Amino acid sequence: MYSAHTWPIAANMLGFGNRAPDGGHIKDAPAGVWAKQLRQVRELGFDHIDPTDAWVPLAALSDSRIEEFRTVLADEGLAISSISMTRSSIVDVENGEKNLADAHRLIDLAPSFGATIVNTGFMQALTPEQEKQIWFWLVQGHVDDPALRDLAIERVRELGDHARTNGIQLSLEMYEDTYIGTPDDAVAFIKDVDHDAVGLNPDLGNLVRLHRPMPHPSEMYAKVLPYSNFWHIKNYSRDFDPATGAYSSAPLPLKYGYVNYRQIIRLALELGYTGPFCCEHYGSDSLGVCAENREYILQVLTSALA
Amino acid sequence: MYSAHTWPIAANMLGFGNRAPDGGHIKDAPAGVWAKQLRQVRELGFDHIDPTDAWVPLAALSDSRIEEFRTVLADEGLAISSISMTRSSIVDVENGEKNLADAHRLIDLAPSFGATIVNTGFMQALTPEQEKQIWFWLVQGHVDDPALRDLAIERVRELGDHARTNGIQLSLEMYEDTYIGTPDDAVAFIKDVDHDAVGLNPDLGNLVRLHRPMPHPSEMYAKVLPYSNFWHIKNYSRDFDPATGAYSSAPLPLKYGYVNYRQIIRLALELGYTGPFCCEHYGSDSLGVCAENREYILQVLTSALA
Amino acid sequence: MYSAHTWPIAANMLGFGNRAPDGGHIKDAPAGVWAKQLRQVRELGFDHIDPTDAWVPLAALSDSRIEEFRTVLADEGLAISSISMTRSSIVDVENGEKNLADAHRLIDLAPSFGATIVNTGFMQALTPEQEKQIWFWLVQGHVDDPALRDLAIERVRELGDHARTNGIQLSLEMYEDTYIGTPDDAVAFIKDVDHDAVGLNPDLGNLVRLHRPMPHPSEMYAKVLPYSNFWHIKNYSRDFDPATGAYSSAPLPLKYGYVNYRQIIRLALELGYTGPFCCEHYGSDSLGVCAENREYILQVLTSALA
Ligand SMILES: [Mg+2]
Ligand SMILES: [Mg+2]
Ligand SMILES: [Mg+2]
Repeated sequence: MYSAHTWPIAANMLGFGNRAPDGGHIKDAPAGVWAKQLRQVRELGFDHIDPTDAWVPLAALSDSRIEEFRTVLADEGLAISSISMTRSSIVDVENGEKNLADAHRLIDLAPSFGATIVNTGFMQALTPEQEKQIWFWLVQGHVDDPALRDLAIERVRELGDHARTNGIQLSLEMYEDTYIGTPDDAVAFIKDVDHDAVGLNPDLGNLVRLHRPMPHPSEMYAKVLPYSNFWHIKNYSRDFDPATGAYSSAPLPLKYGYVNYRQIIRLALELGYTGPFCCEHYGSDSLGVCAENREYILQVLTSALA
Repeated sequence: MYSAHTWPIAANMLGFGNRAPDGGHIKDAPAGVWAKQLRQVRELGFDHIDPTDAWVPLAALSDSRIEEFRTVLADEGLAISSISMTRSSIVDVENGEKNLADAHRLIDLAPSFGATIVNTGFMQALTPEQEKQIWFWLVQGHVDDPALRDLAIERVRELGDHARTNGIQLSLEMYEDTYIGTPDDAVAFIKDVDHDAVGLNPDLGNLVRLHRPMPHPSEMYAKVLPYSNFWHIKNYSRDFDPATGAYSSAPLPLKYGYVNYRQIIRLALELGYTGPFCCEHYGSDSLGVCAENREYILQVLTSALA
Repeated sequence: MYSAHTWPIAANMLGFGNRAPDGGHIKDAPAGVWAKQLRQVRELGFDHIDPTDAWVPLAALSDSRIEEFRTVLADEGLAISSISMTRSSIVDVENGEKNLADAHRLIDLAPSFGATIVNTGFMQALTPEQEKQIWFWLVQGHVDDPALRDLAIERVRELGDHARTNGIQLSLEMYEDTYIGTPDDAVAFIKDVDHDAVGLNPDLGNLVRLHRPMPHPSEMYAKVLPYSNFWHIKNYSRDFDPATGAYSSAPLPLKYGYVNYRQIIRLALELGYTGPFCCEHYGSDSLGVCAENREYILQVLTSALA
């Protein structure tokens, strides 16, 4: 596997969004604008990023703009270890075929950067009601259509074939209200896919934040880590008040939230986990917390691998 | 403007209160007692303080005691960048005229320390019911009297004239249940004041903590930052449980709470903000969290100004 | 007293539990297994540990296994400053006499390690319903039997006699729903015990986390610190929503929770507190947060003792 100091721990770029400081789309911005965003990430200690598809859209750039991007990525001291598609489901009713095609494009781009994972999930656009809430997860939004599960499996396998040929893997991001929205459902889904270049991304912070019953993360992670090839890793406080029935959660650094990631990262290692990490953190100071989380993971790994 | 390393980031002294370790009033204490309190602040890395009016009452000291204070302030490696009056409203029914007179005294004292802001707000004493709560903001206390708004504007302008003559500015601290207790109300108030030596202090942590509907801080800060000349800067987690209607909040470091202060400080800069900062943090380890917050702001500024 | 840099600040070992990585009991593990657990603690900066009775059971080991343990403790750069029995009440109906005997054994072992405290409390096993909750403290579990208070006092005194003879002291851990589950009850209990080698352990985080009315920690600590000889020191956010009646709490570093431990540690010192500290933190990254808490305490002490 990697050693602690070379294990990729990527900054997820979704917090930058896709608007340029001048008001247009980031896809059209001069490379120097991209460079200043990347610089903020390097300043906080990262070696790796995950550009997502919610920042500079690599699948959409011309080949010459890809090379402009490649130059500033290197100049700013960074590399891409994974590419995570966000709210771009391959079974979106309107855009699923486009999203599938973009996923294939990202599988071809990934090896050129040295990236080893393309990640997809079944989350879709936030609904208007979700956008009004203090956090989007406070109300249910998109719920996967049961009639499209077989299509989802077919398209996952198609992507996995391409990934395998390119020497990389596809990862499937666990997310609420989707085909892979509970530990048992995720396990059954990855077993049904039956593809040696596809694995889970156990982004269980997505579940721990929810105001609904949830098994303890120790139990959930033990189920899904054996099938995991990539890891969006974030934490939340979690609380409940039996007398009222109120739940609460707050995004927090890995060290401070409800999951014990010292125990869980060590468990992952024990279970043979070898995939890259990706620090995500919706809300709060997303980038600043991700940077603390990277340092945290590096200490945990250093101790566990010594 | 300032550079990142010279931008004043003051420790607010209100957490020391006004009781001396021996049991009397801090106003009567030997200068060495003041020195040991100041030393705790310097030990945590600050260059600047804001004494408030809730610690050593500078407006009340004799001139010779002011010089005693000035000596220990320098000896302990600190300087005053702003002076923030607390629960000392210039339209308090009993003490408003005294508070106005004290504000004028502070405007005369400020330049001697190199301070560039005197800050006033419309908060008043906590009520007995507020004092019984886990946090004072859990119940409504003082609510400004509509019949005194014109008097408030008149007295603000009077202070602003004095500030202008002294080469400094007055700032108006946003605080719930006052004339400047919502973004729109604060904007309308500063426009009505119509004075080029008066500005807002967008202490929006005061609002984010409240168990009531509140616009997202991105939206609120965008409205008020164009009018801001000083900044009490603090954060809170913020959560809500739709099924019960319960709200919750907890004081936290800037990096960890609901506001994204990386984005918001950069926005402020983009909007031409140049005033000093003041780290405030009611509850918890107020001084310790303020010290982390200062280091946080310095990193954000360093990156944004590089 | 101690100086800041020699004041013992122990890592509580209960978060390791008593299962060995291979699946058996830690009591049977090779010393090298113990060494790797101890190493994680030293890596995070500790000089001292409190083994508890929930990790390697020192009272149960043979004398030759004690010496095996002693060797790896030294090899890994650590020492024992206190031994805290957990859910091992000396008035447990089934196991009280065994627990009493084990407490005596620990009083004989403690001086050999240089430890100055053996700590006992009246908490008992978590109930099945407690084990199902998001946190055990969300539902009431064991409640002490009033008819056994006199027996408890008798057995405390018996332990205190032994402690005194051995040049150490017994501490009594405050914990909800026990004889010492409120400040007033703890004070009355320690006064009734009337023993100069017994004192309180004011683990008031145990109370601050609870979803019930609670006096402010300033008030509670002022009552119990005069009687305290040892200190399990942890923090929680604490919040309440009057409109719904919902409470919430989350384990957090000392610096970030509801108690102001800068003020409270300084108060302790003022009140003559001289006992060792023990960093405990149930849930979250227990060890990682304890390590930050140790650094925190060392800064507070350094400033207060300078
Ligand atoms: Mg994710
Ligand atoms: Mg303020
Ligand atoms: Mg304890």
